[PDB]
Amino acid sequence: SGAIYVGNYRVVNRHLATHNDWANLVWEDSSRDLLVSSTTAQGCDTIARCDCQTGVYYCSSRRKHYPVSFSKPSLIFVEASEYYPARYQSHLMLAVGHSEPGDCGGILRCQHGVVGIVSTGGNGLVGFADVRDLLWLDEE
Ligand SMILES: Cc1ccc(NC(=O)[C@@H]2CCCO2)nc1
Ligand SMILES: [Zn+2]
Repeated sequence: SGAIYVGNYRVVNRHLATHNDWANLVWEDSSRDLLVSSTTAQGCDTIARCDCQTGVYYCSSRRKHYPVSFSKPSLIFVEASEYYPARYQSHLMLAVGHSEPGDCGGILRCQHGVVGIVSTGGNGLVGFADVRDLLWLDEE
């Protein structure tokens, strides 16, 4: 589990979104495994605006933060999970690092702030749904 709290927005894995998230929907995209809902309070997260390929991610199944190199956001074929058949998971970044299904929601961060959240994890290893293209997260 995990979310990004930026301004009055909550960014979660679409497959972990709650009823309250869907009842307060701002934007969702199945292809990206992302959903954004509204919050009453303002959030303490700075989204990165950058093309970094190095950062650190939180891995709940290790209680550890790991430094990683990651690929730029792309349309990877992702192998079937419980929540998606496979499709081309878009805006996905892959690193070499451990992950399990429950690790979805761990922040990846660079020197500029939050890059994305764990979403996928194949043999390739850990995939992070990028949020850095979502400029609108910073305004209104
Ligand atoms: C971070 C992450 C996300 C998903 C997965 N696992 C899968 O997609 C499938 C489900 C059944 C066995 O593997 N592993 C890691
Ligand atoms: Zn950066």
